[PDB]
Amino acid sequence: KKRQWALEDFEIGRPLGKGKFGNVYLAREKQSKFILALKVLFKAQLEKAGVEHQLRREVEIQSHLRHPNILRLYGYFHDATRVYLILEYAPLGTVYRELQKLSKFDEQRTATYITELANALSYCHSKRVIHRDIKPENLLLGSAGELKIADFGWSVHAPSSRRDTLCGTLDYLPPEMIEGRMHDEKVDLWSLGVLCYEFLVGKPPFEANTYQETYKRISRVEFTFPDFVTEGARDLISRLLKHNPSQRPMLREVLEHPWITANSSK
Ligand SMILES: O=C(O)c1ccc(Nc2nccc(Nc3ccccc3OC(F)(F)F)n2)cc1
Repeated sequence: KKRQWALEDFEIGRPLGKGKFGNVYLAREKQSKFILALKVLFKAQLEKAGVEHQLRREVEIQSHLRHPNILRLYGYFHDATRVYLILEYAPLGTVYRELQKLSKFDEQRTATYITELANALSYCHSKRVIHRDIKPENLLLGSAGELKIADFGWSVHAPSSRRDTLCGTLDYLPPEMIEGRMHDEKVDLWSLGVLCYEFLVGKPPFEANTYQETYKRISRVEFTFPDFVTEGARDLISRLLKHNPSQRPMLREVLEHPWITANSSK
């Protein structure tokens, strides 16, 4: 930032969670007593998979973003064996844990999260950063219960054509990404529809038991709605889950959607 941290500057605390790169810890900076989170990546592990350059992207991108619905990255440092990310600490944990708790969210809490997400993504898109990995496990909650986009591990500059070896769940990836094609900001609009659906239903709309058939359901956009999903909600999700990226709405239209405005507290 201006100056260079070391492990000895921080008292480390409770393990927050993760993960196979290394874990995330609550920590406190000794001199200021500032409370934050410290993500410990293992180097040996980053190099037994040559991901060292992706971290530099994540770090570079996330550190330059200022938005109340995006998790701050303050800086980083390393020693012999590992790298440390100094992160804003989000006190209420992941959206996933919350979703697991409530099983599903009401329309008011979904619309509010979608709004918060939409604002954060709009900001991202103004810098032509595209996220590409929006999902409950990557979204944290602030002290006021506000959604924060947390993990920028897969974010990248737009437009992009990468055939990134897609290794985790397909559940949030749009057709143009699973088929390995070129893609832009509209990726995050598809993911926003997947998320909106998952928030209301409790499961992502293309969920399946194998990767191979999730792939099929996505590329053919086969989802159905349980009876309890309201018309307004169905309408927004159908607008978002469009095979053709150019037919997906702009974030502005998401924000101005009657189902959003009627239910959003934000
Ligand atoms: O369950 C809890 O007690 C809990 C309480 C507070 C926080 N808060 C928190 N603040 C900053 C970073 C961070 N990483 C993280 C932690 C666990 C899983 C995934 C993570 O990374 C992410 F968010 F990027 F995915 N977690 C997280 C969890």
